[PDB]
Amino acid sequence: SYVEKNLLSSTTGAAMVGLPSGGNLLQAQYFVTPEQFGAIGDGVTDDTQAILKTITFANTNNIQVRADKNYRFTSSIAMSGVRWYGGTFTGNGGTMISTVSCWMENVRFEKCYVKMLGGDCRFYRNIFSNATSTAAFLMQAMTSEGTLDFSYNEMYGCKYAILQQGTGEVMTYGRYSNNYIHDIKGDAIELNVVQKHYTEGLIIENNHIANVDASGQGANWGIGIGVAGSGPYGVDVPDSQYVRNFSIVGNRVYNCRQCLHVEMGKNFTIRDNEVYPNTAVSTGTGLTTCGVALYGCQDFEVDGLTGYLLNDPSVSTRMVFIDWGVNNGRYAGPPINFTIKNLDIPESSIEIATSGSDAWENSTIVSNINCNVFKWRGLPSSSTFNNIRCRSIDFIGQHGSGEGSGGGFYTRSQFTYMKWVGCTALSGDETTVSFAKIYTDRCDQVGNNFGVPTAVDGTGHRGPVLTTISEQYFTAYDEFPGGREFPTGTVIHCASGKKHVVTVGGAFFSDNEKIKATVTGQTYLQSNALNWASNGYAKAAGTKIVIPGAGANGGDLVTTIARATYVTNSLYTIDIADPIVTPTAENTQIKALNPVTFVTVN
Amino acid sequence: SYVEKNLLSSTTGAAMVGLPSGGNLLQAQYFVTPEQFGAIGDGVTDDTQAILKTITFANTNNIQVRADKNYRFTSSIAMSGVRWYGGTFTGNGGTMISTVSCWMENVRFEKCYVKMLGGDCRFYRNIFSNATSTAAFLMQAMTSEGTLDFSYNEMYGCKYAILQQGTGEVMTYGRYSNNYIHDIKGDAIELNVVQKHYTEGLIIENNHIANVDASGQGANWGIGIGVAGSGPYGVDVPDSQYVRNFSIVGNRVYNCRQCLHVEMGKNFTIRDNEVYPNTAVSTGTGLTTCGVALYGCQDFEVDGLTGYLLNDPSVSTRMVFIDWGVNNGRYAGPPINFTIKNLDIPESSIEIATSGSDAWENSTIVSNINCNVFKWRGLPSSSTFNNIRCRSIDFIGQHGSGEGSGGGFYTRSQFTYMKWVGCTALSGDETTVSFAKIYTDRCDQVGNNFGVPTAVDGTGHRGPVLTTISEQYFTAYDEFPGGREFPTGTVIHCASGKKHVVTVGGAFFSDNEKIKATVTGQTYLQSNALNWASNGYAKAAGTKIVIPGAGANGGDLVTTIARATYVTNSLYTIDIADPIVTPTAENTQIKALNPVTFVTVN
Amino acid sequence: SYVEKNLLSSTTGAAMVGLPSGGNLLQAQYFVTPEQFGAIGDGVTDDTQAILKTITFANTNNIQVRADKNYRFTSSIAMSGVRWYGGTFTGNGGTMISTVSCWMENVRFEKCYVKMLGGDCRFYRNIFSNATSTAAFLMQAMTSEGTLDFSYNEMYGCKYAILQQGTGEVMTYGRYSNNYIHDIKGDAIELNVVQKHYTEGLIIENNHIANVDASGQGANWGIGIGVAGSGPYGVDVPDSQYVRNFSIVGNRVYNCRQCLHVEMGKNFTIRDNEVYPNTAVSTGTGLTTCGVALYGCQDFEVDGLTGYLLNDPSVSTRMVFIDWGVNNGRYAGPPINFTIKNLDIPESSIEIATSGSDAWENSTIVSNINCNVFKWRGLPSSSTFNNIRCRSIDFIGQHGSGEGSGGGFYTRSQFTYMKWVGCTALSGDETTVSFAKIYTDRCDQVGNNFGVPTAVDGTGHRGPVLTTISEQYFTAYDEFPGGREFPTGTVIHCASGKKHVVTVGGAFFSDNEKIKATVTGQTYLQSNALNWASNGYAKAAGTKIVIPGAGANGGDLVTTIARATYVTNSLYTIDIADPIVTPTAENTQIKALNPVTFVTVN
Ligand SMILES: [Cl-]
Ligand SMILES: [Cl-]
Ligand SMILES: [Cl-]
Ligand SMILES: [Cl-]
Ligand SMILES: [Cl-]
Ligand SMILES: [Cl-]
Ligand SMILES: [Cl-]
Ligand SMILES: [Sr+2]
Ligand SMILES: [Sr+2]
Ligand SMILES: [Sr+2]
Ligand SMILES: [Sr+2]
Ligand SMILES: [Sr+2]
Ligand SMILES: [Sr+2]
Ligand SMILES: [Sr+2]
Ligand SMILES: [Sr+2]
Ligand SMILES: [Sr+2]
Ligand SMILES: [Sr+2]
Ligand SMILES: [Sr+2]
Ligand SMILES: [Sr+2]
Ligand SMILES: [Sr+2]
Ligand SMILES: [Sr+2]
Ligand SMILES: [Sr+2]
Ligand SMILES: [Sr+2]
Ligand SMILES: [Sr+2]
Ligand SMILES: [Sr+2]
Ligand SMILES: [Sr+2]
Repeated sequence: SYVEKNLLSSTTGAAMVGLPSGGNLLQAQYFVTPEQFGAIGDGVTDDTQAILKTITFANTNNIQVRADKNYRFTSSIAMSGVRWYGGTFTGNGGTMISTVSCWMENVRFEKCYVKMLGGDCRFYRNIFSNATSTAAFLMQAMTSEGTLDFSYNEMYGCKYAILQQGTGEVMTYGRYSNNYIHDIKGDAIELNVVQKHYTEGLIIENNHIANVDASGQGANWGIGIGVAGSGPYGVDVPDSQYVRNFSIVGNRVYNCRQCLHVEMGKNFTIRDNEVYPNTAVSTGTGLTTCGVALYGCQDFEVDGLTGYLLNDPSVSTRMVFIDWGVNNGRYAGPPINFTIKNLDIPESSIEIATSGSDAWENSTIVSNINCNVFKWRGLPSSSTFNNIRCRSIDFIGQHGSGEGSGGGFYTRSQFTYMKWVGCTALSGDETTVSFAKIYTDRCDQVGNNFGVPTAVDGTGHRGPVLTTISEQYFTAYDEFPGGREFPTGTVIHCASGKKHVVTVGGAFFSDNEKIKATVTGQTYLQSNALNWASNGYAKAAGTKIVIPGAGANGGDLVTTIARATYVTNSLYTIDIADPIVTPTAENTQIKALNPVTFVTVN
Repeated sequence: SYVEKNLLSSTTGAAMVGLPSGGNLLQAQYFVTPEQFGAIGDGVTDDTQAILKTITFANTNNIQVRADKNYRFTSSIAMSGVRWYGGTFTGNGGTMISTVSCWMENVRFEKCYVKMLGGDCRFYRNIFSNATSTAAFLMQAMTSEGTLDFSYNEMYGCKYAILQQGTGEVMTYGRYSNNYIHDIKGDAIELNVVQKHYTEGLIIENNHIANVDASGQGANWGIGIGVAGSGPYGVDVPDSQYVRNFSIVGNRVYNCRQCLHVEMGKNFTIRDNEVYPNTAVSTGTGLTTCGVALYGCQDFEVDGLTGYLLNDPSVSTRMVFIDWGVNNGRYAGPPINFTIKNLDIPESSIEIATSGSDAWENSTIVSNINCNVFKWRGLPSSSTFNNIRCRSIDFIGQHGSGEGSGGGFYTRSQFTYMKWVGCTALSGDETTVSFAKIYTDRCDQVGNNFGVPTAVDGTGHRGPVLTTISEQYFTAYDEFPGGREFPTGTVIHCASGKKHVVTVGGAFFSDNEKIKATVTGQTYLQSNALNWASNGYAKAAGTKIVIPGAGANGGDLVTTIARATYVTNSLYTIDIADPIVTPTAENTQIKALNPVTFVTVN
Repeated sequence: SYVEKNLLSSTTGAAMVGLPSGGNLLQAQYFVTPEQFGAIGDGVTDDTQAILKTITFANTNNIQVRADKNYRFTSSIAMSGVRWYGGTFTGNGGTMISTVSCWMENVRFEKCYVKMLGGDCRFYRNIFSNATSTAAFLMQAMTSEGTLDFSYNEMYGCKYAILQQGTGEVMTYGRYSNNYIHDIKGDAIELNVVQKHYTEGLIIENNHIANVDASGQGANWGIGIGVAGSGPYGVDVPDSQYVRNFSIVGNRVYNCRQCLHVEMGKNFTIRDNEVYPNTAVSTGTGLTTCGVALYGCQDFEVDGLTGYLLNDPSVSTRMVFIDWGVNNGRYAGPPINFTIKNLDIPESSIEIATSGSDAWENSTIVSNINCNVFKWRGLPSSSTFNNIRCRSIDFIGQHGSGEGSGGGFYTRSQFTYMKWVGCTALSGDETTVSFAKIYTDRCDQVGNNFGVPTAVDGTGHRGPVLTTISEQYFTAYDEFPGGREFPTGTVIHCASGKKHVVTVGGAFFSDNEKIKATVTGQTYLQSNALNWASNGYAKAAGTKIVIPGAGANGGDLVTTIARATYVTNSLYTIDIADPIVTPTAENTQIKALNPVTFVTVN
């Protein structure tokens, strides 16, 4: 009639306790807890053996674990098939918990790390804090094929946060999404030599990363998000060496030396990421500071990039860096077949080194850019440049040895195509472009604020020599419009029916031009002879001019007209973009940097 | 040998009950519940004191709370460090629960609100229903710095859903993602005067908002998603006044008066949002109806917008509104250094007011647009317009007082650049554009279906006067092609070697043109003299013409040719875009709106 | 003084057991479990009646269910208002669980399916495995209006994964996000005849789908993501027949016959999806292999597509397929008012069939494309084509019967506009385009590597006959530049003031051209007469030429110059793109495919 103590305390004693359902308390045990196997959970007492017994019971009986205290442990723990919800694991700093086919939510991994060994693992709403192991979440030498969803976790205070080394059985599919990774000393997400993995997709999306500083650490530590296939680099190496079909989308990477990195990737997309590189972090690791660094990649797109560098522009403005690989220091594996678009990074610069050959196609597309320096090396079989707004262009087509990565390695004698449409090189009043070695068979160019010169690599080798006419103008008057630079081939049609054809691109300044005396520091010039408010002796802003003897130590000053003709103090006046250095005397001549030659028909 | 009642009912009595693990029931208590502290949970009985005792025990012993009933409470509850899973809190309407460093999942907050006071707070899969407080989730006067993940929650029936006021300690990082907010009477997500916050990122992403109607509420209530820095507005005010580096991405805002709002923002992106504004909601609050409203912002991008307004187009079609700020009613802080792209809103209109000066750069980019009215005021130092498809253009460059926000405030005498490439202004058969006060030093334009006129602000002030030749044509015949509008400077090259140069843009209609009598309502005209199927007397659709006396009260009818020459009833025939109003008699003349002048060479 | 067994085992017996809080164990029962109602949970014993009793108790008492074992069940179970966390349900293969207003997390549905009947249902972090029912998650004939969040679930081994049939009460809002669906035999996400649904939004986002193979299954089985309104198709059918305002964003669809499908959709966006179609799966179901298939849709955008087909290109390269609908085999419902952009699919092809009329507007925009074949049928009222990089163009404007879907059905006599800007048709050395029946009133074209011919549909019907001059060149020399194709109307301006006007587009090859003998397989030609390294007898790569008698069976060989003039073996040499077939003897002539005619002025 009464309850016996030894029956109530037995392993079936809970069956003696009724519940509102009409069932009993034994039927309510849908979980176990570590404390039932001897765990103290005070974060100090060594609970390793209790955790091991909990895992064995959970595995043996296929029952989930619930926990809420803090289990100090001091040697490796191996979990397989476990569902674990809640609690904190506290290691010695870098103590390992391995997982095969485990599902873990709401857990904190303090001063320890998880190593995934395979199966379908799922990690949601966990915290990985203060690991002193190489990585806080490691995939390495998996013993069975895996899939992974690693989402809505927070990671901080560690070295590497997420690290994969591709040796062993493959991860066939993985999603790394919506994680918050911050204040770390290695890489945030690094998937290294994983070319055999992710046949059914690698997606790294909407992760928020902040403060990645590997200063004092080893070589190449400190990347934000990195994905790497396997060398050797080379234009014709097998597809199987590359990591393929992956996507890096919607991530935010703040205060990191090299925010996004791919090497030996193929058929991938880097889409709509926001990056803030900083030269001041990860000092000594050898990484090129930038937002996106791609080495030896093929068949890829970069679409959508915002941000700027946190350091002063005098240290670096490099944001996009696309380069050849290197095998034992020798350039190899030019980037080919790629599309770069929607880079809204006006403070920051783009540096691309590519190539082109008769032995393989390389088609490049660059579109919808807003950047600082646009620097380019290499001459693809076809290259298009559309709606690029930049502050300067530094461009060599078939670059040679000493002119950038892989210079001199490949040439293309067959049909080579280029297009420039709707681009703008402008920094205030200055149009600053440099083009060379563009050995094209056809180059379409229209709508730009500059001309693109093309060149011939041996007589006859690019067909008949032609100059594209990119500018034509109508004037109501007959005199040649003064003070304005026109490219070679420009045609001016007059209302009278006369026509001017520019045979040497440049601007017209009369031989009778005279200016007033100038003093050091002056940024305006005034006419002492000609009517600068006439069309024939006009002065257009943006035109490059030379003021004899006004530069350093009586050299010639090359500058740009900053403001077109105006009258002040009863004198025709222009502003210049650079100050007088050496004073000049009354009735000095000004002239064009590039003096025009034209012929007039009728 | 038997179990004593007073031992079993003691605080350690559960240790007497064995479980299958070999442990005991005391070791299975990984949580507490409010009912253990006296809560009834019937949604009616006042459970405030029980909740307070639960929170104290959870804090004191660092133990999570589990709950599943409905706890009525009637005064403020303050939580710190709590993990709470499940249950409903029911207040009096606007009763407060404050949280510092709390983690809450699967909770319903009914007729109450949560105020975050700091720490790392995390809110997932909760419901915030029927709050009558100002906000359902409030961040205000935090006492410690915070981070927030507020994701996959549902909010409805309230006034403001999410509201931050920036006074107090800062939120260093926050993610507001994948929430569902609907049927509210204030703003859905409003982060106000938060310029000091979010140094490590503000991300508002993939939220779905529906039915925001603040009718009858106070001024500026009813914004969908709003972010605000601090005034005063001004082009040169310190960066520290602006909310910076944030992103508003992938959100859907349906049936809201002003879907997305930023003021005093800098270095931000508004990307891939879908918006359905409605003039009929939030009546009386003073908000400008639109999808995106930006005031006094700098260094920003709007990229990717879809949707349309739910009201009739006769009320409004305004979708994108980018404007100066106002300080005590005076315009201040022009939007500068911005990029607007990928707006696929063909029914809806864009209104932008900007500026340009010698004292600072302003570079604007507008690209890849599909809209209704394109309305623009202001003359940046550089502005590019590319692949804009619109139904009309309403454009003033250096707008003066009375021509829009900040008109007359700033001018730029230095080099001013503009580009129009590949744009289309078309509404059926009509090309409707208006441009004025474009005081540019250089304007590149190509590939448009209209010409852009530029102007001179004082003789000589923009260099030699030139007309860009945007159209050249070849004809196999010598006669000037009739009935088609050509801009000034157009060149026609004939197979014979003759050339025509258009010195006054317009179309050719012979002085001998005669039409048949017309009646009111007629939308075709027929020739009574000339062969409209000849090239010299041709009739091109899209050309603007004048029919003397055919308009209202015998005024001239200005219309557009809707269909080029065809024969019906044995007569040359064209269609017109507007009906005859006043009948016209046989042998009335038709003429161009803009009569051409050209010269012929040879 | 002692505990009585019958009191402890009663429904209030738990109140006798004290807990650390000072409360009792009865107050800790925040849930029930199925085992408390007789469930065995061994995956074999029939637990149907126990599950039913659990659901009744949970409903009656409004209490959540916790579970962790495996409940075999054998007939339908109906849940309403239930919160269920954990456990596995195992059916007979296709046993049904219906849900109204249910919330389910961490559940596995094995060999069974869930049918949603309405209310606010929420499904997170579940597994749907090995269903043999038609669908694993079904929405059909709902009895109350619903909303759905179906997110972070995994589904595999089934026929259809997610299926909606729109009969019954409507889903007003649904989010299907971040699911992982793989290895299935029906569609992954199919929402069929849902035009009345989703008034407040349908969002299908960030789902990862792999291996959809409906081989041997019924007609149209095997779509990845499909959304369908209701027929009949037609340009003027009511808006209420269409599914509207939905979005398909950020999804990945791998190894599926037709990855994304819409029919009878309006005002929708298909944005930033990654697709890998495969002709080898879903054999026999009648689906057109492609990444995006749209039928009879209006007012839509496709923006952002990457991927390629997994089969060999010789089977198919079709990636984007936009077509008319069909009513009982008759074409109906042309796609109108659409924007296609940012397709980075260089290996794969685009096929679009549209139309244009006087009775309705159709404005199309195609921009920023990188594709293989660009195939187009139809003549909209306005169409723009910008920055399209392709390997060939197959284009008919006003296509007739036998020239594609709906050929001959509609024509537009009113103003018809077209624009081609900045496009490139190039495959190595070949520019391969075909255009016909472009009956435009105005066509702006600039910056392309090809000319677009326009046509006249009756004398006078498109205004005066004009040829747009797309290319003008300057030469320092007077002789006509040889060996290079120039379109009709091209103007060459010489430094001397002479001018050449091309009256018949083509290339110049002198009548005195002679080549050395050739043998079968040869891919170079050598001069036996003229100096190919002169400008007048030059040889430009990309130019099409004819070698008499060198083709199959002594026919003429039409080929392309692959490499411009070079000297080897002391002979002027060019390479050709196709090998000699029939040998040719010494002093055979080579000529242009398209011989130029030009006139010289002066
Ligand atoms: Cl190489
Ligand atoms: Cl560096
Ligand atoms: Cl101001
Ligand atoms: Cl309004
Ligand atoms: Cl139809
Ligand atoms: Cl097929
Ligand atoms: Cl001429
Ligand atoms: Sr598997
Ligand atoms: Sr698998
Ligand atoms: Sr911090
Ligand atoms: Sr290859
Ligand atoms: Sr690709
Ligand atoms: Sr300067
Ligand atoms: Sr912190
Ligand atoms: Sr922090
Ligand atoms: Sr509703
Ligand atoms: Sr500034
Ligand atoms: Sr920016
Ligand atoms: Sr009309
Ligand atoms: Sr409802
Ligand atoms: Sr509703
Ligand atoms: Sr598999
Ligand atoms: Sr319609
Ligand atoms: Sr639309
Ligand atoms: Sr985009
Ligand atoms: Sr070939």
